[PDB]
Amino acid sequence: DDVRQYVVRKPLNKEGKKPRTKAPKIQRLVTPRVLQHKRRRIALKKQRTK
RNA sequence: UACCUGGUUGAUCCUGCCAGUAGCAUAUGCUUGUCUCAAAGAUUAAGCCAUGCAUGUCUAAGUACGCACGGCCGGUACAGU
Repeated sequence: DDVRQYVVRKPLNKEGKKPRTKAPKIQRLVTPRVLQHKRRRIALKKQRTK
């Protein structure tokens, strides 16, 4: 399942500005950038053996 | 700049020390217009200390749900300060 969309949201209300909602940055999500760092980590091992 | 002078006797020649003469660095007295440098609670007590200051620190790159401030609307991890 997708871990996004199920994340809890916090509503903001005050007399001045419009309503808003907040949610946190997620800390173990395995995005494409995490996978890209894992690929270079093993490309450096191959280069040293050559 | 490798230098001496007064003082023992009625007078002389010596020994020998006292006093004078020049510099240096601590205190102290009288006196003082301009201008460039600049030592300064060591000496006695490593004695006793009111008050203030004398050591802090963030980048594109460890952790941002602070309505704290904010956008054109939306969290697509999640904007931005």
